[PDB]
Amino acid sequence: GNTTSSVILTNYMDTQYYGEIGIGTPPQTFKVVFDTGSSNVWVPSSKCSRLYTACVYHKLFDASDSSSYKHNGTELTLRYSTGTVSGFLSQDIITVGGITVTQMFGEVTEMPALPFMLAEFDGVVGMGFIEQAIGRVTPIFDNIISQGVLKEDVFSFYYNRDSSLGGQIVLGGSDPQHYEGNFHYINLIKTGVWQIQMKGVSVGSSTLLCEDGCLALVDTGASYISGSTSSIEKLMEALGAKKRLFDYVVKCNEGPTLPDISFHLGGKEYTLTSADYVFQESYSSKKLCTLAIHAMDIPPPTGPTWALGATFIRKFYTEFDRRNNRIGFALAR
Ligand SMILES: CCCCNC(=O)[C@H](C)CC(O)[C@@H](N)C[C@H](C)COC(=O)c1cn(Cc2ccccc2)c2ccccc12
Repeated sequence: GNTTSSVILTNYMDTQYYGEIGIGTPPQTFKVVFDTGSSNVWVPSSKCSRLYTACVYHKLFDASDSSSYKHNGTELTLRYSTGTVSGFLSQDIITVGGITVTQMFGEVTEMPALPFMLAEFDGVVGMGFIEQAIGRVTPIFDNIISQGVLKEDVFSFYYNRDSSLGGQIVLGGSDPQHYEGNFHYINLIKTGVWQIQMKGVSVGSSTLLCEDGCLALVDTGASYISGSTSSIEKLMEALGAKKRLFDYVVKCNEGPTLPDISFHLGGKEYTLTSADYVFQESYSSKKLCTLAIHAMDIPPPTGPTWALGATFIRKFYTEFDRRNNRIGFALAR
């Protein structure tokens, strides 16, 4: 059909990128992460007991103030890699930058403080495929596409390096003010998942890893690059990084020395120098700069998989293509 719209997103410290949807008539503004790993939409419920302190610190959806809410009620539990939330389903109209769509979503009734006491976004909007939607709630993008409004059945991510605009999603296309050189499309390995095949991680000069072909979720709703705790440990052993429990660290003076590491995603040799993966908070002899790669064991479901999160999407503009079932990366301007 023809139209494109775009969601500007705010960037919080290169670790949280969230935009804004409005649910209801009148609209109730919510901050959300637009994440390609999940496929359901949820937001905190006014009904959340505020004995969950993530609920007494976030926007809550009040359906009694919405004229257009159509009550449904089926329980829902989203078990994400990092934490879980449960609640029930509701339906109201959600507005995703310009396009308005009736949508089934979750009003979360239970929301752990860890980690959601530290999340600057209030909800999640999944850009995944229906194969992952808990409870087969038709996901907002298959809904927008039914409007017939978009030019192209695609969406693209720009995640800025921060301090200017924080990032941008374009629904319906991709915006060449933000990428240079031209695209490199890798096809999806099955439909249902923004998943692709990866065959080789190389620390410095020589393939230490995934030499026999691994997978990679390309995950916009993840701050880091991650591999399973084995693949990560040998990468980290090699770099010389230590574990301060949730992350690996390095003595900051070494940071600007750490080898370029490269991802050989189907076709090309996508490659991050040590600016790209190290948070250079300083350049001291001793103090510790965290690295932007985490171990994360994504569960059997999809797989154990490497998740290419926001450390990678900020170096290469990601176009997610549903019409031809493939992902394409090209360089960020
Ligand atoms: C549809 C459910 C079944 C699939 N579930 C999964 O396991 C997938 C892999 C989960 C997945 O996308 C995760 N990678 C992210 C998760 C949805 C997003 O929620 C999060 O836990 C968070 C994600 N962030 C950081 C973040 C925020 C915005 C953009 C990038 C990264 C948080 C910060 C503080 C607190 C919680 C989170």
